[PDB]
Amino acid sequence: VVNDYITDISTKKKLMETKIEDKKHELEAARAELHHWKTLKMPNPDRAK
Amino acid sequence: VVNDYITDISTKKKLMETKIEDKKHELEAARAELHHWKTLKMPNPDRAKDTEAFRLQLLEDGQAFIPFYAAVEFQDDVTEEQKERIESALKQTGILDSLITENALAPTHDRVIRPEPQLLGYTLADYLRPDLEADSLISNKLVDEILRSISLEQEGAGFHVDVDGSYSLGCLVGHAPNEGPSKYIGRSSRKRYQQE
Amino acid sequence: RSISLEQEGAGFHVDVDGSYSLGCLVGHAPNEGPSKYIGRSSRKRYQQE
Repeated sequence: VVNDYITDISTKKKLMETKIEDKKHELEAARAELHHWKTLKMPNPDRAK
Repeated sequence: VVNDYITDISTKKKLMETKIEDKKHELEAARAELHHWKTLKMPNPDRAKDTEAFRLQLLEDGQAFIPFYAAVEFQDDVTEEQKERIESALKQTGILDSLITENALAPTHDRVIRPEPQLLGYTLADYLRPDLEADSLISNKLVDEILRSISLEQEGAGFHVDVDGSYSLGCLVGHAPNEGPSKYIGRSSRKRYQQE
Repeated sequence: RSISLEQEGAGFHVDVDGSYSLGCLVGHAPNEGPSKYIGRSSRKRYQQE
């Protein structure tokens, strides 16, 4: 019984680590956007490369 | 030791079950996209939500309207490259998705063409032919005149869309970039996007 | 001064309400929110928002 419980807790811990990585990357994308607006020289209308 | 080993193995088993459930979800999403593409009547160029709202309003009210790309087709001898250039220029000008209406409609959040044949210089009528559908309320002659209304040469602040990728409307000159091959003008081109 | 805001016959113009006639074409613009591209105030509002 104790090992069933500890297995469950380990599984949820692993999922928490994975979602921590996910949130780190989402917040890094938000950081990149915030930096871009901080470093905004001017607004760019729709364009092609 | 045996219990610790089995504990770790069971943890990895549960983790793999989570992974397999997620991949089943992704497979279902892919299948949903396949269904959406199968059921779709016809692909459309880029649009704003206001345009879709206006055209739903037109359906509600009952305006005789059709988008340009659905009502036109290239003549066979106009090679695919010229098809791409013309379609790109029309897309930049916004006429590729503009509405041809039997009534002199004034659009709301949309573009409408009207018959004003620019008989001086060449016109898109030289390169394009109508492709109206079975239940189209638009007249073929209207589409032909509108094709004549799209000049291939500019006069002052004139409106023109050349086959070489150059276009203009106003005291201005414009050139189109690459945005993919022709995919909306012509029957085969529309089929190409859905096949992709 | 070259750009007119009233119909030049089968020509080029952009009305005050946002409607426009372009050669044989007549159009009307969609929602785009407060000005963001035109003017220093608009660019600053864009950046800060």
